[PDB]
Amino acid sequence: ERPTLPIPDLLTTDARNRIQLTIGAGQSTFGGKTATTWGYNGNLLGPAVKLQRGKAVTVDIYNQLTEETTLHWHGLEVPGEVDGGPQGIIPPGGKRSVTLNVDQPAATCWFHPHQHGKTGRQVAMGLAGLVVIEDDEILKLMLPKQWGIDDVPVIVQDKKFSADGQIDYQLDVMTAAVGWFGDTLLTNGAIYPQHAAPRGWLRLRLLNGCNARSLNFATSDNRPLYVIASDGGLLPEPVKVSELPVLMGERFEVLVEVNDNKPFDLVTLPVSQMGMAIAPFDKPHPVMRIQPIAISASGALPDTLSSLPALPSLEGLTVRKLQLSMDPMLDMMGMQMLMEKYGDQAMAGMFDFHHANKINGQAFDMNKPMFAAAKGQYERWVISGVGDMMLHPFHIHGTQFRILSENGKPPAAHRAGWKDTVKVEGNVSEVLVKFNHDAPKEHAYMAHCHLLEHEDTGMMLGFTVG
Ligand SMILES: [Cu+2]
Ligand SMILES: [Cu+2]
Ligand SMILES: [Cu+2]
Ligand SMILES: [Cu+2]
Ligand SMILES: [O-]
Ligand SMILES: [O]
Repeated sequence: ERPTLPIPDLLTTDARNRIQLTIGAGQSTFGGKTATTWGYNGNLLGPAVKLQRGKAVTVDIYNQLTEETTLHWHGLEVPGEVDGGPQGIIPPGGKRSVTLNVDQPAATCWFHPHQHGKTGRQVAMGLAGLVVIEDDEILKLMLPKQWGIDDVPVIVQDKKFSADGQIDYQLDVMTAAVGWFGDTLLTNGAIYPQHAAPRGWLRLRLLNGCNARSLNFATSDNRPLYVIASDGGLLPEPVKVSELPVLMGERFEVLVEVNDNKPFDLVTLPVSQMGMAIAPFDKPHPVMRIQPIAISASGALPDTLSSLPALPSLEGLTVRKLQLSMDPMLDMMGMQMLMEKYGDQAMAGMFDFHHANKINGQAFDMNKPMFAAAKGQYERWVISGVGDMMLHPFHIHGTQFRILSENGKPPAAHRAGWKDTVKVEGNVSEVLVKFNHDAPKEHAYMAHCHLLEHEDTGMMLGFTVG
């Protein structure tokens, strides 16, 4: 019998107007074997923090780990001071408080650690949570909204484990090149769970929370997914797709029809990324089973969802060029180890390594922001991965941007709205980006590749705003 899909608690402010998040180590069970894991308000993963546009929420964060961590609100438009990048250190056994002055549209964002050089490991150990932002607009739509019934978060992650059951994380020459990936897929921390969903429309809030693995969602029987939202919020209208690529750290919300009785699976399809199509990921891989039930639901697929502003005119905009690179020795050694271990299937569908990944010729330097961006002004950022064939989902803190061109082409319709991530893979991308909030040298915004092992080995830059 498949375990039921764990549903993260939807966390709102308490009596005192505060939200409390504890970061700690505990135990989880995978395939009948115990493993040390980390979680927010629990042993693994975390809650969904519920925020409202125009309202302030104070979060008290208690680090009960025996090492330093930070807490970053991925997708949130907040000042550098509360961004929780690598400078936002929470001492082990300590507490830091932040006030989130939420001022962006309804969206599914998320939160996770950003410890300098160790973010890959800290996510792999289990730290990730969700953010549900609501506004006046979205609540007027007749979208499915019964949390954990017909409005369901789906955090999809791979891991690998050693024979003793423990999470087998390493940042080594291979993983610094191609990323940390595993052979076991988790859905809100469970292996191939089932979710009982009302007949009618089911809303899934999908997060690719893998360190390095890209995903491609579809249904087992090829029924369509209706995309209603991306990283930064609602699309102007639903986009019908038969499959949905999702890069590391991206979110999409989809609606899917729930028939009367017969179950079906959400699946992920094999991707063309180095290392990611090794069995059992060489074939469609189940993510979770959806089991129809006959209980109350009234969610609908609306004809129109929202209104996007026009892209800003390109004339006069500051252009910033971000050249991603990997030391040729890392690229070659990394690919060699991958090929030697796994053989040709590692390419199906296609010297210190600790500072071998770079932007504009420089591995991340926490003490030296690369540039000062303007506040309240659209800029055009041009991000290139010409020079290697690794996947680089490029993510910029402090903003939700518009993609102008994604890796050689205009963005697909469902990726043309509000995004915090853009694909860079052997080509060049352009985003139109505005920062509404300040970030000083001491608490700078990060712009980085969200393949975490690249990030941890230097593919990140700091920038100030204001
Ligand atoms: Cu972020
Ligand atoms: Cu992130
Ligand atoms: Cu990268
Ligand atoms: Cu980040
Ligand atoms: O991130
Ligand atoms: O992030």
